[PDB]
Amino acid sequence: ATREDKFSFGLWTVGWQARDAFGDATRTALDPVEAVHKLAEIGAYGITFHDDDLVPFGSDAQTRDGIIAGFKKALDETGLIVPMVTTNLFTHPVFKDGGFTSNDRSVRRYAIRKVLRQMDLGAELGAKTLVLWGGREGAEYDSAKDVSAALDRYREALNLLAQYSEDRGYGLRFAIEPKPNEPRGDILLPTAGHAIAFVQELERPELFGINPETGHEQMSNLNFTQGIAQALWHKKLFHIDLNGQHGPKFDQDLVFGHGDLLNAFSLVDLLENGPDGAPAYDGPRHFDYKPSRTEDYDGVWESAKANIRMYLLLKERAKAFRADPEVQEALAASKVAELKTPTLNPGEGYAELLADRSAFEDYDADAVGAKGFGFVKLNQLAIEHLLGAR
Amino acid sequence: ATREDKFSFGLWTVGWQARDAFGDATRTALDPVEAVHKLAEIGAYGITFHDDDLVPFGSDAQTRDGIIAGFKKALDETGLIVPMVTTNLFTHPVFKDGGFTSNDRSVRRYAIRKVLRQMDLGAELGAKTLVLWGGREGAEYDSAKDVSAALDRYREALNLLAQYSEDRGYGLRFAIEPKPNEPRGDILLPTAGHAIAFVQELERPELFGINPETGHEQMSNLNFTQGIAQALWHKKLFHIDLNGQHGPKFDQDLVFGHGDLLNAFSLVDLLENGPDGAPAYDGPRHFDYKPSRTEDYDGVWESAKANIRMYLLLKERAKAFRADPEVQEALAASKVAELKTPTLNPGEGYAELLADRSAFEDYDADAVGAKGFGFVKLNQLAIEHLLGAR
Amino acid sequence: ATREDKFSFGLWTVGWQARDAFGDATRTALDPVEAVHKLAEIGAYGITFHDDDLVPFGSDAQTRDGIIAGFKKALDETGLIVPMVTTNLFTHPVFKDGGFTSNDRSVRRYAIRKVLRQMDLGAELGAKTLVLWGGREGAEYDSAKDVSAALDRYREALNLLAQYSEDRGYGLRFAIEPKPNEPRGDILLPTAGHAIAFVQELERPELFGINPETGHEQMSNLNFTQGIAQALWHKKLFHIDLNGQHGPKFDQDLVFGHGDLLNAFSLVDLLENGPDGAPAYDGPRHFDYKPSRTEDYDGVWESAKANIRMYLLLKERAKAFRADPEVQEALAASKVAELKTPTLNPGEGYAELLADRSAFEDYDADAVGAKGFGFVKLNQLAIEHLLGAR
Amino acid sequence: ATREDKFSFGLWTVGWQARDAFGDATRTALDPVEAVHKLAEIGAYGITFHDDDLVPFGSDAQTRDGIIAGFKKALDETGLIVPMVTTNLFTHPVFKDGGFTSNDRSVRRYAIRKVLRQMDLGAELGAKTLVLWGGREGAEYDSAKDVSAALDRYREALNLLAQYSEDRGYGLRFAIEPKPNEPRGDILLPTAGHAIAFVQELERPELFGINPETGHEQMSNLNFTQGIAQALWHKKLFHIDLNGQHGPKFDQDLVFGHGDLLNAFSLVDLLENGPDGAPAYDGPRHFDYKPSRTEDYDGVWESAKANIRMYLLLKERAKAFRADPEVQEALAASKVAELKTPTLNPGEGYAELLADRSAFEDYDADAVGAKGFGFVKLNQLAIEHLLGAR
Repeated sequence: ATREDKFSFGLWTVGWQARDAFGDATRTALDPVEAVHKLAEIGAYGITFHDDDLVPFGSDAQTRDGIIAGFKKALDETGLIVPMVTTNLFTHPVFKDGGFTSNDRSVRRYAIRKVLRQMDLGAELGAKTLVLWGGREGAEYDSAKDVSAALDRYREALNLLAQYSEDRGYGLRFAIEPKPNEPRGDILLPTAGHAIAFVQELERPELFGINPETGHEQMSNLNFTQGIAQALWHKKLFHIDLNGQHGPKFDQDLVFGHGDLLNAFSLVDLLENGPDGAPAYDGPRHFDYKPSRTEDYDGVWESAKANIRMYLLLKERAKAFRADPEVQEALAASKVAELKTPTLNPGEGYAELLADRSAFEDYDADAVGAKGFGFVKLNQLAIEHLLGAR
Repeated sequence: ATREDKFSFGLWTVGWQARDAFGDATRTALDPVEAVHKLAEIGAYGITFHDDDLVPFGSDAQTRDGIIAGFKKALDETGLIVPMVTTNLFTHPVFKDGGFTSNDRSVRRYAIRKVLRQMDLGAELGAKTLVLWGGREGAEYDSAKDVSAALDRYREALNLLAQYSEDRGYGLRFAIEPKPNEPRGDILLPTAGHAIAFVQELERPELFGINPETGHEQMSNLNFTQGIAQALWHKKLFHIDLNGQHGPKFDQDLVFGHGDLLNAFSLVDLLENGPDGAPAYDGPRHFDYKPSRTEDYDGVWESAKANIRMYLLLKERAKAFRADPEVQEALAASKVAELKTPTLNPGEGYAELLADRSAFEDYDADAVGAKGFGFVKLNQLAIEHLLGAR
Repeated sequence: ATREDKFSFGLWTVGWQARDAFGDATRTALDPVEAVHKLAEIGAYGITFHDDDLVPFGSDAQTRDGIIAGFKKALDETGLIVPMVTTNLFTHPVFKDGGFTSNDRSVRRYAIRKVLRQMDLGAELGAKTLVLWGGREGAEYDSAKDVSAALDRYREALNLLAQYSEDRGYGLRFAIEPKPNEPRGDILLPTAGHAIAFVQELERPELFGINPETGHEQMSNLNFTQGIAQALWHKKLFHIDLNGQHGPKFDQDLVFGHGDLLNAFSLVDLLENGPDGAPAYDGPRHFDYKPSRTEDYDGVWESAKANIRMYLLLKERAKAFRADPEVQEALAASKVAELKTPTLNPGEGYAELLADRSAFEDYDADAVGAKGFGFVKLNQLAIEHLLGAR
Repeated sequence: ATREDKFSFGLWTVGWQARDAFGDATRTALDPVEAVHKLAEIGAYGITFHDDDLVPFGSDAQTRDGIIAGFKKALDETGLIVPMVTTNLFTHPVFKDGGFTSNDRSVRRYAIRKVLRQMDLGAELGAKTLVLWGGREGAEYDSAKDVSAALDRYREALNLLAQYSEDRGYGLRFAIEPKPNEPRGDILLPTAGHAIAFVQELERPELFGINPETGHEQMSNLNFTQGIAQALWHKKLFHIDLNGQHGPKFDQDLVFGHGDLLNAFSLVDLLENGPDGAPAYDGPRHFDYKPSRTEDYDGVWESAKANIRMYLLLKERAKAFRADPEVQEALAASKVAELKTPTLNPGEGYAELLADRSAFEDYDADAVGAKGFGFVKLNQLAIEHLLGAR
């Protein structure tokens, strides 16, 4: 693990005290400064936090100020950077119906102020990305929330934030994080797709992208790799949260690759074996996971390293997969690269196509319909590389 | 049922022979002229079809020609219109890896030709919408499909169709139909969101929208009404396919309202209790369902009528819900309408918001967080309206 | 709502303060005597609780005794009974790996002790059923739990509890409550089926049954009504927890009928329209739900009453359904009752079946296969009864 | 793969012509004798079949007789055996509402005769297991099927079959195969648990067990390895069907290990690293899968071989896993084996347990509650073994 690997961890990840919906915390609170030292140590290049993770909701400026100074010291000494910050718009009871989209007008005004403030701190620490997780934006009942009005209000708030950042010269990028449910019955912008469509409607869309999370897409049983590929095609992959999940159930937040292992592999392959050797993605490889409730601080550090471990083992196998002449031969036989050739010849339009008898009148669909694509075999070669059997 | 209600059915719904993945057909073939006659009789205002549902794959021109004239005569006599047409790019073995996105370049070329042909016929019959269902676009294995190249090719093909329509003066609108899976392990553009985001990237986006299907969103456990609300917000709801489903499992295609009843109710409320007093959506209410395999032709006509009956029954209760004073009161208590009031006062920006001590510095979040929204009570009044209990 | 309806509620239901996985409690603590009062007022005939709901974990004998006496007075004054009691084996950190099947043997012994104590209290308050919810029984990782050993230890603990109850003459019945996941990644005895199979291997199986909960089976997308019909077939429906859920996602605990309305309808029909006119189930109709986090104490009593109103409105429609002559006619056409007639004639065995040419050699499968069952029409009539449209 | 590996395939697997719910077959039919030869050649020890796979539905006795004789010769010459047989009670239209549980009495009678006839052929080919897949036993609508009457009729048919077998001295064991849905909306006996609980109610339970299939339990998002563990505890694992699936969606029938890889790994560990060095299960390792629709006959044989490769690679990794002193040390730290030690001391009863102050009075819940189990670390070593990183 090198700083060039860009592994980052949220302070709320290793810091999770393990108080779930059904029981009390099983671990004590982790000191930010300590987190900073431990992460530095296991090989992370950066740390992220929610305003309320570092400074307890409601601290006076004196306390608030003190905490920041100490945190700043720790980054200093260790060389860790803060690539991204986020705001907590979900924990306090006032946000029970959302921040930006709460039906109560006062709550919406307050939620914007809370974020502007976090934007200030972010800028001060050199953060380039503001992640927005609208965990409480949504509903349990259909008649309780006007989605249209809600989207108008989500948009109004975001447009203000971009206005401010651009005026203060912060140069932040905004990353909307999709989640289908939990804690609300249904959350607005439920998938990477919905989040991308929404961003295209903002005032300065170029400043906005998405921060998709492994488990979030898997909670709806979607293919995370395929969703990232789409995000990459759109050029809206501004950040990414890696973790593990076992399908449609509560959000598990397991270590990266401890859930759908086969998808974890295709994912590393997509991010790393980009066009011309180079990665297809350049930002932080952020782990937004939780050390299982059954573990102690020993278990905590273990799990932090397991994340890095899993990513580096998969990368290694994805590289070997692509480099294998037999895979290279199977890729050819399956015509994977033929999808890159335009369907139409150069300068060809409808008329030329309509005049080409070979594309219709004289085409033998039955004969082409019978040739196999060799996909099972290519798939089997991939898994054998994953398994270290090749 | 009135023509003003705009209920339409696909030829392939009532005409489905009930040959499933595990058994033979239990019903004989339905004659198209017959279908037009029976549908006219139950109150449908229009009929739709895939090319291959009307004219059997590979019919010579004489044959094809003959079928169309008979069909147009039936239309004529009954007063039924053809609001939308679509193309079968999924049945024939040549389409096993997709039509527009098949790895094989020749299939992609053939796929476009098959659609242009269907476009002409739709144009000829007065159809206004071309529905595109990319059922074979996707994969079973991640290494088999280059998603980026696939999107490029899906885009390449649609740009061409719009070019053609526009040059010819056809005036067609194009509606992409999302589905998460089945027949492919994962289909490209899996949710309403992914499809909207994609469309925003074509050459003439104003010409493209979506055709979301109740059951397809429910196969991922998404809130159908909430995704339609988002589609309407983007102004991309070009068509809608109504049916029923029981969560994530194979596509059931039940009668509209026979799966998630509460969501069927909230959907009808959304489409009908629109902006003025007026519907929020003005297109065809299309039923894309299948009469259960256990039914004979009496069952088929019963199921067609059930679709219209479910809609009209829900419409009537949605209307009553909104007209109830007790509901008005509950809506007031839950602050539904307050979401429609901008968060900011007219002419207020971040400078004015930052200057407002009451939006943050003097804001009593604890007090606000203690008041209830009364959402359960609102939901209970809605359900009682649904049950005719009020 | 009469006391004969036998609506009961857990203290933890209306007492949920709404501290979820992602946020703080939105409501203050509810006083138990008050709860007894409030529930008696809305129509409940009994109240239930976990040891720890009534007496704070780590209460001195004096305090504990103090609480109980006040609680009994309240029941006294109100006329409410305690039909069932349960034990909390999921909250305290020591149970992080389970109670009865913790890998740690000291935890198992402690868990048993904790239950015996509740049995005593239960026996003393007149409870008839001990519900066992193994929420911490399971694992996040396959190699961490020997399922066979865990089943042995689960059995070993239950055998003892039955032994004790029988010897102290408590007359308790034990109801195992299945849940597929949450809080453990995977819980042991995930469905009503697994729980029944397990019970059958105990020493005095006649003393054990299950307590299935609507939401738990729906978390796996199973048909709750159908599972309950299987439970009744086996005679293992010792208790039932009613609530609502929107498929595979976190456990929602909505008001009964606020999730899958169609299945809530069919369930009420099955429990009430039992053979010989009479209900097929005579135990408590217990609501194990949670007033939404967006609600205050008024929303809380509103939600309690909604559970009762939903059950009674559905009951009324299930009876009207069964009483409708047209329904009677559709049931006959669907041959619902013909399934009750044995396949074999009295005294026929394989020898006589083999001799019947009409059951095989001369059977016309094709003519039988062509006749429809009229199921769609029958379903349509059920729904129309549910909507009060008939 | 040796014959000792006992890998078997259904004739219907490699012989699936790939006609799905949305398209035509992509492959021509496979001759059963050719399938026998090909299978033997890749290392299979046995072949299985549904009556209708070998002998076309409605074949005259001369035709049927010829097929069987040719079949037997191939078996002879290759040395392959027939370990299990099954009956098709799902394809023909007559079975649209089920076989044994159809509402129509005559269908129930014919279903039993179809099965008796297959039992004869089975017994003559030396099969020891009869698998029962009730694919059509269920409903799309709740009111269409009396479940209780259905279970009565199911049991009635099964008792007769056991009777006939016992009387003819066939010595067959019966394995019910659970499936949650598809082709019916909901299938009776939906999970391995439901089928086990049902079997326990038959006249001769000892002759009955289950045939669970990987994808089927994953269709409900259940832990397959954990449910197999429970089946082994009950001693009802009479047979097993191995394949791949991606959570809740249509039945994919991918090659074993191509779905949930991590669960495939823990499944192979459970079966082979049984108690006493030896496998915990000794029946056939049957592959009930389908070669993807995109493949030709080369892809079909490649996929048959992929199943066996998949199983042997995971077996090798499972073995190394367990022989690793670091893994053993982690197991000890996680206390996995301590679950195998009774909770109660020998001769200890409730009286003695009540007497141990160390189990309650003097129990430090708080101190125990703070020790970590090291489960993450153990999971990490398990995956490093699978990855061949160790």
